[PDB]
Amino acid sequence: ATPHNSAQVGDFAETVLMCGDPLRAKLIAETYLENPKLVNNVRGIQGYTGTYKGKPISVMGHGMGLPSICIYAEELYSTYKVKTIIRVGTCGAIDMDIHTDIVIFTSAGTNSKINRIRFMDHDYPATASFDVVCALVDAAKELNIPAKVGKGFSTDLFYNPQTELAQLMNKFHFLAVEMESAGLFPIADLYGARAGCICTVSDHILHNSFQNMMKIALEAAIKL
Amino acid sequence: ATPHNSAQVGDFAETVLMCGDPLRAKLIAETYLENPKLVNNVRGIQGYTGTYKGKPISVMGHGMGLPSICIYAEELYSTYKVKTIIRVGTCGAIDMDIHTDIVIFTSAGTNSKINRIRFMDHDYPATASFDVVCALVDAAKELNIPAKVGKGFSTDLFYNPQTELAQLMNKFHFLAVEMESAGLFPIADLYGARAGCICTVSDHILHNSFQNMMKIALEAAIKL
Amino acid sequence: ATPHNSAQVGDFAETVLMCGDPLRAKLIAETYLENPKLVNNVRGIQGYTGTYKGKPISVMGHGMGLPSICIYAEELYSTYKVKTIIRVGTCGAIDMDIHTRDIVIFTSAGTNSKINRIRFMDHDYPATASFDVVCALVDAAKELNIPAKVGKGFSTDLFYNPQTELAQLMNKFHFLAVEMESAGLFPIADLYGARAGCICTVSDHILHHERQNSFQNMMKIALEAAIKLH
Amino acid sequence: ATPHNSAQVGDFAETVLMCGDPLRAKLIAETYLENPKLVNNVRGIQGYTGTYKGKPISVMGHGMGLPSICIYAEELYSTYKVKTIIRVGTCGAIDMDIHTRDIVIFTSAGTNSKINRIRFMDHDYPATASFDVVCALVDAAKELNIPAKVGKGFSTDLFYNPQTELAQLMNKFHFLAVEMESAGLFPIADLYGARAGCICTVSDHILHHERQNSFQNMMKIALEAAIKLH
Amino acid sequence: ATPHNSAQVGDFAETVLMCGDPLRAKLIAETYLENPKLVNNVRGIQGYTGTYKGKPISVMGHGMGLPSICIYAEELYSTYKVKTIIRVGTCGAIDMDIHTRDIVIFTSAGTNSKINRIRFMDHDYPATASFDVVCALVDAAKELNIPAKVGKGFSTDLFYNPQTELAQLMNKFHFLAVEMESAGLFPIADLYGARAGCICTVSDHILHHEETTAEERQNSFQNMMKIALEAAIKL
Amino acid sequence: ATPHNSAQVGDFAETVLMCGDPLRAKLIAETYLENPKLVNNVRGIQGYTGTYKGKPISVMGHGMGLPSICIYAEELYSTYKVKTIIRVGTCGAIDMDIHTRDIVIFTSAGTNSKINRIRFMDHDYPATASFDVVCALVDAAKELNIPAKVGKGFSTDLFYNPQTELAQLMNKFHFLAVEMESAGLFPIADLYGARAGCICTVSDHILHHEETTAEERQNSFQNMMKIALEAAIKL
Ligand SMILES: Nc1ncnc2c([C@@H]3N[C@H](CO)[C@@H](O)[C@H]3O)c[nH]c12
Ligand SMILES: Nc1ncnc2c([C@@H]3N[C@H](CO)[C@@H](O)[C@H]3O)c[nH]c12
Ligand SMILES: Nc1ncnc2c([C@@H]3N[C@H](CO)[C@@H](O)[C@H]3O)c[nH]c12
Ligand SMILES: Nc1ncnc2c([C@@H]3N[C@H](CO)[C@@H](O)[C@H]3O)c[nH]c12
Ligand SMILES: Nc1ncnc2c([C@@H]3N[C@H](CO)[C@@H](O)[C@H]3O)c[nH]c12
Ligand SMILES: Nc1ncnc2c([C@@H]3N[C@H](CO)[C@@H](O)[C@H]3O)c[nH]c12
Repeated sequence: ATPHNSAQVGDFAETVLMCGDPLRAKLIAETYLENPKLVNNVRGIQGYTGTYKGKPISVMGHGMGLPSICIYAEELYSTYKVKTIIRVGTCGAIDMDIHTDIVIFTSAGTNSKINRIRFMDHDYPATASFDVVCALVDAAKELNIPAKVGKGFSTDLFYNPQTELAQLMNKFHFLAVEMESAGLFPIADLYGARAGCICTVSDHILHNSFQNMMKIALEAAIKL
Repeated sequence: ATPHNSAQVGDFAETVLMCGDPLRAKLIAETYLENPKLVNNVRGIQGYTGTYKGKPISVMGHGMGLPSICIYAEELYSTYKVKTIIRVGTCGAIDMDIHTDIVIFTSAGTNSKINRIRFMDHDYPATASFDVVCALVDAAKELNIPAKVGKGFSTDLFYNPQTELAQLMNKFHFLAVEMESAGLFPIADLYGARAGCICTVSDHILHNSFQNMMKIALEAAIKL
Repeated sequence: ATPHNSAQVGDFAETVLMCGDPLRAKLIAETYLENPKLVNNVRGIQGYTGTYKGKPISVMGHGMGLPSICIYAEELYSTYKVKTIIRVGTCGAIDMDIHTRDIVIFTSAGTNSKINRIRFMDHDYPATASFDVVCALVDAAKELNIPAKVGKGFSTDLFYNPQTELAQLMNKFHFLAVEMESAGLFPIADLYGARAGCICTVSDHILHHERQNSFQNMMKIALEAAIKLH
Repeated sequence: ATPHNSAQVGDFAETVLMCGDPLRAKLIAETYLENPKLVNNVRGIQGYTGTYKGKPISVMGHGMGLPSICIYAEELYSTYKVKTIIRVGTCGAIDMDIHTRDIVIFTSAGTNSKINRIRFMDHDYPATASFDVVCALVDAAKELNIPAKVGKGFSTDLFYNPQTELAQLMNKFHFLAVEMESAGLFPIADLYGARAGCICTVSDHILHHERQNSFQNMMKIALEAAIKLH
Repeated sequence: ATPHNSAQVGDFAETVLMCGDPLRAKLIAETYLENPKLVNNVRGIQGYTGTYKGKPISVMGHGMGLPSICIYAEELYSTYKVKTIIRVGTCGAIDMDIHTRDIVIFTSAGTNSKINRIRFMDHDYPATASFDVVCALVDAAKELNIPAKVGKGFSTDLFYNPQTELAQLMNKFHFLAVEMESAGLFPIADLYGARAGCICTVSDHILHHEETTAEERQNSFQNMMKIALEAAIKL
Repeated sequence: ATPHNSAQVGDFAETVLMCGDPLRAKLIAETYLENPKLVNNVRGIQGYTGTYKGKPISVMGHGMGLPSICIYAEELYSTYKVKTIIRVGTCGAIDMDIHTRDIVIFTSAGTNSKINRIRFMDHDYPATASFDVVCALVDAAKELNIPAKVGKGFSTDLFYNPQTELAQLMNKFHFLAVEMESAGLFPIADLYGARAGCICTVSDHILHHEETTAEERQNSFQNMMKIALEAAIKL
C-alpha cells in the first residue's frame, strides 16, 4: 500500500526494529521472533511482524544511507502507524577509547543536506528520543553489558573525500559513524512518534556483539 | 574483498548493469544473462557475472539513494576495475509530455550535498558519458523504441517537503526524477571510467517497458 | 586571568550555574549559596563561588546570545577547569502543550547561528546536552515534585526574528522552546571533554500571547542536580 | 527593443553564434557571413545577421562572464525568438592531455557562480548543452577532419582565481577546460525551451605555461553545425 | 516597555552612546553627563539619560556579540524612537601599523554571523556606517586634536576564533580591527531609517599582541568618549 | 601586457574613470580629455590616456557584471599600478524619491555573487567605497552645484532577477539603486592598497519605472562625468 511496502495498516507492530542489511533482518526473524510472519519483500526488504515475550515486535531492513531510511521510516510512521523505530546496526569508531563495543546514540550529526531542506537551512539537532535512549541504557544495564552513550555522525559518504573530518569528529568526542540516524530522528519528531539507535562497532575508522546488541534492543522494545 | 562485496578482482565484467531493486537484478539474471554466476550476496545485493551475445556482462542492485550507489559504484570502478556502469531503473515524470516512456539522462541535478563535498562547494555538473548516452540512443533507435533524452533530478528525499520544486523542475524542462544518477556520474569521472542511465517511467509526479529498457541497455552494453 | 574574567584558578567550583542576566546571578548567589564570594565582576557579569548543602557551587552571568556564552563557557572549561555548566534560563514556549512558567529541560538545541558550522566543516553538528546532566536534572525534578518537560530547544541569533514562519515550523517538529544560548554551550563542552546542560522556565509563549515560583522551582532543580553530579 | 539590444523582431536569425569579444564577432561577420547587416551595436556589442551557404545566421558578442551572457542570452531567446545559440569561444585547458589550440566541445559546464543556485532553490542544477547541438558539433567536426574533444567545462566567475587548488581538483575529475560563460547560457535555454551549446579553442593551459588556424577551425565547425541544425 | 528595557518613550534621548560593557556605560554617564538619570537597569545594562554641553545624550550598554546589540538597537529605534546610535567600544587590532590605545573609526564591517544573510535573502548585505556619523566622528577627532584611522571592521561571532587563517586574510584586505557588534548594528539603523556609527579604541592586537587590562579597558579609554560626544553635538 | 590589455605600465594614468559601456568611455575621452591617446582596445574596450585641467586621467570600459570588472580592476591595480578607480555608470533605482537622471554616490554595495564569499572564507565582506573618494565625489558635486544622494548600492549578477521579492527587501533597508559591478570593484582596491569609488546616474527605476533610451543612457549623462573628473582632480 506504499510504493516500497506491500503490507497493510495493521501488518506492522507498534514497535519495529530496523537494520541496514536485509539478510540481517531475516537472521533475527528467525532468531528471536516467535511466529515470524513475512509482511514485506518488495526490493527484498525483509519485513516481519512477530512477538517477543508475548509483545508484538517487527523487524525490517532500511537500506544503507539517509535517503533510504527516510523512505521506510516516513512510511512506517505515517501509513503503518508505527510508534517506535529502533535502528539496531553497526557503525565505525571515532573515539580512541571505543573498540570493535556497543554505542547508544543520543543524537547524530550529519553531512547530508536533508535536515537543512526540512528546516529552512538552519541547524536541526537530530536527537534520539530520551524515552528510547533511557530504555536502551537501562536494559544494557540489567543484562550487564557495557554500552557507550553519546553522539553519532551520519555520513552521506562511506569513502569520505574529506579526510580531515575523522580527526575533527574525534576532537569533539563523537562516538562513531554510520549512515542513517540523522535521517530517522527528525522524521520521528515530525510524526510525534519516537526513534532511537544502537549500536555495535564493526571496525575503527582511526586505525557476541550482534547477540548483546539485540538482547538490549529487544529488552528495551519491551519497556517502551 | 570490500565490506559490501565478497567477490574478487575479475569476478566482475568490465560492464555492469545496476538497478535499485535487488530482486530486479535477479529477474535479469535470470532473463538475459547466459551462465548467471552469483558473485555477491552481501546485504542480499544480488551480484551476477554472465554473457550476452558472447560478451561478459554483470548485473547488481545498488540500493535506493546517492549514498548507497556511491558505495557500490566507487568499489566496482576501483577494486573490481569496472569500465562502465549503466543504471537501468525507474523514475518519475516531471515533463508534461512524458508518460508512464523511456527517458535517457544526459545529466542529473540534485538536492544532495555529496557533489558539493567533492567539489569545494561549487556546482559540479553531474554528466552521463557522451559515449554511453550515444550508445543508448542509438540502440533505442535500432530496436525502434522511442526514448526521451535529457536532464534528470536525483532527489535525496522521495517525499519532498519542498513541494514548490516539481513545478520548478518542470519550468526548466527536467525530464524525470530518481535518486541515484547524480551520485554515479562523478564517481565515473573520478576513476576515468564511464557511466550512464536509463530509464523508465513508473509514475508521473505532476498528476513491456521493463523489456524495452533492458534490450536497449543490453544492445548498448555491446557497442561500449 | 582572562580578558573577561578576573578570577584565578581555584576560584570557580567544578560546577557553574550560568544565566543570561547578571543580576539574576547575583540574586542566586545571595539566595541559594552560602558564603558567596564575588570572584569575577568584569563587565558587571557577577560571578560567585560558595556552597550549597556542603557542596561547592558557582554562579555567573553569560550575557545574551551564542557569541557571549561562547566567550564565557570556553574560558571556564579551559582556563578555570570547570567540569559542568548548567544554564538556568528563561525561554519562549513553542510546542502548544507548554505553558508559561512550565519548566523545560533540554536534550539538545537547534540553531540559526553559523558558529557550529564554522566549528564543524560546514556540516550539521548536533548540539546535545550531556546525558548525565539531563538525567540529573530529571531526577532532581522528580525528587522535588516539580514537573519538567524534556525535549529539543532552539537558540536563535535573532530575538525579533524576521523569519516569521519559523515558529510554526519548529512547532511542527515538536521543539519545546526558544532561547538564545544552549546551541553554543553544548559543543564547547564536548570540545573540552566536559559536561553541559540547560534548564529553563517559560516566560512567554511565541505561538500565542501569554513567576518567582517558577524561577524558584527551576533553581532548586538545578542546584539539587548539581549536588548529584558532584 | 531592449535596453541592451536595438534590433527588432525578425532582425536575428534562429541560430545565433556568440563569442565574448565583440571585435571577434565583427571578424566573423566580415569573414563568414555574406551580406552582414549590423542589427545591434548597443554598448559596442556588434550583432550581425547574414547568411552562410544560403542558411540564415547571426553573430553577436556577449561580454565576459555569466552575468553578461545572462543578459544577452535571455533577451535573444525571449524578445527575439532565437532557437539556438552556439558559444564560440576560447578557454584555458585543464586536462593534461589537452593542448593549446586544441578544440573542445562542451557536454556541460560546472561553475562557481551563485546564479544557478538562485535560479534553482539552492540546489545543484546541471548546466548541460543540448544533445542535438553537441551532436551537430561532433558531426561537423568529423565531416571536416578537425579533431575535437568532448567533455565537461567549467565557467569561473574569477579569471584570476584566488582558489589555487581548484585547477588540480578539476583535473582530478577530468574537466577539459575553463571559460567564463557556458554555465549561464545552458540553463537559460532550458528555461525558454530553446537549445544551446558551446565550442572552444584552447588558448592557454592552466596547469602549465603554453592561433588563427584554430580559430578558423572552430568557426567552420560551428557554422557547419549551425547549417545541420536548421 | 520592552522585555529588556523598562523605560518609556521619551526617557531616552535621540542620540545614544553604547558599549558592550555596562560598567563602561556607567563611567561615561558619571564622567561626562550633567544630571544623569538612570533610565534603564534591567539585566544591569546601565542606561542613562543626561545632557552634554546643553544637548540631550544617553548612554547604555549593549552586551557582547551581534545577537545582543541587535536586541537593544532594534528596541531603541523602534520603541524609544532613537535617531542616532554611536557605538564606542574596543577592538581588535589587525593592521600592523595600529597599536593599543589607538583610535579607529569604522566605515563598515564584515561579519561571520548568518544574521545579515537571514535578514537579506541570504546575499551579501554591506553593513555600512552612516556617512554623516562617520564624518562627524572624523571631524570631532580632528578638532579635539586626536589621531584616528578610518576603515573597515569585522564583527566576529567567535572571540576565540577556530579559523586561525582568517586574521591574515583580513590583513591582506586591509581591515583595521576586529570587534563583535557593528555588523549587527548598521543594517538595523538602515531598517529604521535611523543613523549609526562606530568608534573603538584598540584593546589588544591579533597579529603581534600586545594586550590591555580589564581596568584600563574599562576606565582608561576616554578620548573615544570625547570624540563620540563632540560628534554627537554636531549630529 | 595582460591578456585583456595590450598597453604597458606607464600608459595608464594613476586615476582611471571606468564604465560598462566602452562607447561611453569613448564619449568621455572625446568630450573631456585634452590629447587622448588610445592606450588599449583589445575586445573593443576603449581605453584612453589624456589629461584634464592639466592632470593625467584615463578612461576605459569595464564590461557588465562582477566577473568582468574584476578582470580589469585587478590588471589595472596590479600590472598598470593604478592608484584610483572611479566607476561612473548607471543604475538601478530602488528608492522611491529617486528618479531617472538623478545622481547617486555609493558608500558600499551588497551583492549576490559568490565572489566575495570566495575571496573571504565564505563570510560577509563589506564591499566599501574608499572614504577619500566618496568625499571627493561628494565635494565636487557640491561645488559644480549638482544634487547627489549618498548611500548603498547592490550589485546583482542577474539583471533579469528571478527573485522578484528582492527589490522590496532592498527598499526596506533603504538601498539607493542597483547596478552590476561595484561589489566586485571595492574588495579588489582593498586587496591592492589602492582606492575605488562609484558614482552612477539613474537610468531606469525598478519599483515604478520609468525608463531611459540606449542613446540617452550612452551620451546624455555628462554631469556624473563632470563630478567624477572634478573629484579626480582633488584625489
Ligand atoms: N566505517 C563506517 N563508516 C560509515 N558507515 C559505517 C557502517 C554502517 N554500515 C553500513 C555501511 O558499511 C551503513 O548502513 C552504516 O550505517 C559501519 N561501519 C561504517
Ligand atoms: N516519483 C519518484 N520520485 C523519486 N524516485 C523515484 C523512483 C526511483 N525508484 C526508487 C524509489 O521509489 C529510487 O531508486 C528512484 O531511483 C521511481 N519513481 C520515483
Ligand atoms: N521568547 C523568547 N525568544 C527568544 N529568547 C528568549 C529568552 C531568553 N532570554 C534572553 C532574551 O529575552 C536571552 O538570553 C534568551 O536566552 C526568553 N524568552 C525568549
Ligand atoms: N585560461 C582561462 N581562464 C578563464 N577564462 C578563459 C577564457 C575565456 N576568455 C575570456 C577571458 O579570458 C572569458 O570570456 C573566458 O570565457 C579563455 N581562456 C581562459
Ligand atoms: N581580539 C578581539 N576579538 C574580538 N572582539 C574583540 C573586542 C571587542 N570587545 C568585546 C569583548 O572582547 C567584544 O564586545 C568585542 O566587541 C576587543 N578585542 C577583540
Ligand atoms: N535595473 C538595473 N538592474 C541592474 N543593473 C542595472 C544597471 C547597470 N547598467 C548595466 C546594464 O544594465 C550594468 O552594467 C549595470 O551596472 C542600470 N540599470 C540596472
